[PDB]
Amino acid sequence: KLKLSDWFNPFKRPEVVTMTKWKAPVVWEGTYNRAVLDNYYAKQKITVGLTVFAVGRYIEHYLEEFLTSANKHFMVGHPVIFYIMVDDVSRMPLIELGPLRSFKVFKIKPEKRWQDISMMRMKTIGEHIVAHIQHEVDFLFCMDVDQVFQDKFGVETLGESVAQLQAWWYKADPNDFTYERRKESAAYIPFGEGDFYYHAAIFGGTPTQVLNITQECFKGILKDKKNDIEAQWHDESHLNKYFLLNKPTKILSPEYCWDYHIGLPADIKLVKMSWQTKEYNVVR
Ligand SMILES: O=c1ccn([C@@H]2O[C@H](COP(=O)(O)OP(=O)(O)O[C@H]3O[C@H](CO)[C@H](O)[C@H](O)[C@H]3O)[C@@H](O)[C@H]2O)c(=O)[nH]1
Ligand SMILES: OC[C@H]1O[C@@H](O[C@H]2[C@H](O)[C@@H](O)[C@H](O)O[C@@H]2CO)[C@H](O)[C@@H](O)[C@H]1O
Ligand SMILES: [Co+2]
Repeated sequence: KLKLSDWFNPFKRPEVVTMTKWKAPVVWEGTYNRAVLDNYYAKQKITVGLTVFAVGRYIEHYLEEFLTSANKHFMVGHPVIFYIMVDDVSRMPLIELGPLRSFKVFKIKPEKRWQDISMMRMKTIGEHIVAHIQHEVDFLFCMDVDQVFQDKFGVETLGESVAQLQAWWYKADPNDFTYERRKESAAYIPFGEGDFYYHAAIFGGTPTQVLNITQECFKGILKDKKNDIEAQWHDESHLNKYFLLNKPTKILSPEYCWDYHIGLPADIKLVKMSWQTKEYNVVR
């Protein structure tokens, strides 16, 4: 079957981290052979899912740009199902989809606090995995809507459990990571521990692993709320605690989720996806 050597060459990007101590690749531009994987996964006849939430002011502008860019760049060459969660379906925009792309739309009850809106994604994703997604796709990605694909986001990102390196912290010291540091929170990580700071804007895997990711994160969210404490960065704090305990089998470089407000160092060879401008006081 498939072995890492067949498609991944860490030595092509010697100036960055390309392998972990638990044998997972960190996928950087130039390290991967997409054609080998496109052919590998086509033989298997895979379908890839993508969930996205859009609640309130986020619903219209961001969603159109997300979906337009997604149809253009996400897993082209393979069937894809876009799962869209909205609070008012009538505001869902019309986006023409390319061959082998389709979508499903679901109405969700919007939460009061912007933080619960984000954290409740974990419960909702799990419910839909059990109800249908586990039967509809072989791999699943869950993404924030306030970002845009810029180049091919393809099958090189697929794996059992996939994590995203946060662009602002990928070369930082772990003691500087913004983990949750209070021992009272289920997301607690002490200083001196941690491998990477993962971004909650992108994670994925098989429906099985995504279910465990979202279920475990949601249990921690719940246990925290029952002790009147909310983690520093909400679901992202719990996600980082999860991936510390359950190592991801694949990690995506910051090229796959870049913030141009950082600049463009030589590390970032080809951006596949970029942040939208965070406007907490305007869109939120
Ligand atoms: O009013 C809202 C609030 C949230 N969302 C959805 O929830 C996601 C998360 O909200 P942000 O994109 O504003 O969050 P940030 O990227 O700024 O901050 C980070 O921390 C958050 C928790 O504080 C989440 O974990 C988030 O995924 C992570 O990127 C959005 O992308 C969107 O999909 C909405 O649609 N509308
Ligand atoms: O720290 C988690 C948090 O990071 C935000 O990104 C900040 C970053 O924390 C800060 O060091 C840098 O100077 O500015 C970035 C842009 O605001 C993310 O926006 C947020 O989603 C979390 O991931
Ligand atoms: Co976001």
